[PDB]
Amino acid sequence: IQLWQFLLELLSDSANASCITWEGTNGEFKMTDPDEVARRWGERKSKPNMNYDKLSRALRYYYDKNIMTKVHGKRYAYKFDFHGIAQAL
Amino acid sequence: PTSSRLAIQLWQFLLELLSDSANASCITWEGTNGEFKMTDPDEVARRWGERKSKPNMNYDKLSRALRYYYDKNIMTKVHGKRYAYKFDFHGIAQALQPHP
DNA sequence: GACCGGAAGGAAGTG
DNA sequence: CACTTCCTTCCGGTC
Repeated sequence: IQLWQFLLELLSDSANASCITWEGTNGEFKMTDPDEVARRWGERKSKPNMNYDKLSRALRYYYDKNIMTKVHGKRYAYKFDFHGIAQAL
Repeated sequence: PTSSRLAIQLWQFLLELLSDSANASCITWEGTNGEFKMTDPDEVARRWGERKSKPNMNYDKLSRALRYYYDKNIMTKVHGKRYAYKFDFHGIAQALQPHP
């Protein structure tokens, strides 16, 4: 698996709710527990040595590669970008 | 701290410092709890700068690092006491010997 | 001004 | 490459 897919995969499970959620309707999501999620991006990826600090650094390589964007000024909230997302898929 | 790399991270560096009383003037232990105090934060910061060849380094910045260690359970703030922090060896353990 | 933790991104390391 | 690692840098907020 690769990170952008993993997150979608989790979002899909919107029986989760508490730990992650769609904000807007144009690809906008917000971990309402970036800890809970950072664990899961490790449990699955094989790394309990993994945290929000490392998690978000990779979503920043997702900026240059146009795979994802940051929602300017709402906390833990990010924008999915279909442009680069498909170009990988 | 010798175990650290016999066979460079700030927390190793702090241990490196805290292992030699000659450094007492800028940092020292407070108990056998793992608590330590920066007697001279600026002089510590300076020395972390010198090491990473980053000459603009300071306590503002260094302490942001230390703050990221809270999440990795590699240390904690001594609440109230100034420039005072506490190693926790449980997090160092998971760093040297990841046990899933 | 200490202490906090978001948010950015360099830069060498990993599989 | 696809992050991972560990910061360094800047920051507004709260005490």
